[PDB]
Amino acid sequence: DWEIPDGQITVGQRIGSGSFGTVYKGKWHGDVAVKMLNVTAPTPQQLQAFKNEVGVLRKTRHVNILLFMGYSTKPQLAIVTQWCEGSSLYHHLHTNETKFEMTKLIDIARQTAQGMDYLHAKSIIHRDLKSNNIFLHEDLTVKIGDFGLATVKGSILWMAPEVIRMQDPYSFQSDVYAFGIVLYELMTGQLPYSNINNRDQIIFMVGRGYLSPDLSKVRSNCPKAMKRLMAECLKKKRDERPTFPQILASIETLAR
Ligand SMILES: CNS(=O)(=O)c1ccc(N2CCOCC2)c(Nc2ncnc3[nH]cc(Cl)c23)c1
Repeated sequence: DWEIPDGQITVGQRIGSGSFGTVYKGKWHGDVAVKMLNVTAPTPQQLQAFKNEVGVLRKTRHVNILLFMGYSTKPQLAIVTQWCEGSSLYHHLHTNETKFEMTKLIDIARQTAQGMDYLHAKSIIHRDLKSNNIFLHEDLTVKIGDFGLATVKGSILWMAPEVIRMQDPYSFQSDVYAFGIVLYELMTGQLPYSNINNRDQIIFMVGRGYLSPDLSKVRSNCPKAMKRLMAECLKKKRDERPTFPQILASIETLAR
C-alpha cells in the first residue's frame, strides 16, 4: 500500500494551484511536492476525484512521469510526488523567457512524447497536458504532472476543437492536440492566439474551426519535419492526428 501515516509529511512553501487542490513544496524522505484539498470534510465527489487520481498515478512508473510517492487522508486528502528541481515548461518559455538551444527544444519534445506514449500504452488519458504540468528537473529531465483530470480508457489554449464544442470528447487524440500546442510553445516561444485578448472569442473560434495556431511564427531554425509534425498534431479533425508512437518515431528520425 501507498498510504503515508499522519504526521510524517512536512508541508512548506505554497507553490501554486493544481487540479482540485493546492500544491506545496514539502519534505517526506527528502523533497516532495504535495497536492491537498483544503475543505474540512470532503464531499463524496471530491473523495472520488482523489481515489481516482491515486488510482491513475499508481499505474505509472516512468522517468518522464512525475513520480508518485504516496498519499495521505488525515488530516486532509493529499497526494505526494517527487519534487522536481526546476520550473514548469510554461514558466521557462513565457515568464522567464528562457532561450533554449534548438536541439534542447527538440529533446524536450521528445521526452514529453516519450511520457505520453507511456500513459497511452497504459490506457491513460491525461486530459490536462499543457506546459504548466510539464516540469524540467535539473534542467535535463522532463516530468509530466498533475493527474487530477486523468482517467483510464479551464486551460483553453490546449483544448482540441472537439473538446471545446463538447458535442460528442476526450481521447488519445485530444491528448495529441494538447501536445501539438506544447510543440507550438517550444517552437515559437509563445502561447497561441497571443494577438487576441478575449478568452470567449478564442473559445468560440477554435471550436468552430475559424482559428488555429499560426505556424509562421516558428523560430527560423526549427526543422521542416518538426513544423510538419506540429501541423499534423494540430489537425482539427481528430482522426487525422498521429498517434504517440508515430509522433515519437518522427521526432527520433531527426537524429540529423
Ligand atoms: C503533487 N504533485 S502533482 O499533483 O503532480 C503537481 C500538480 C501541480 C503542480 N504545479 C504547481 C504549480 O503550478 C503548476 C502545477 C506541481 N508542480 C511541481 N511538482 C513537482 N516538482 C515541481 N517543481 C516545480 C514545480 Cl511547479 C513542481 C505538481
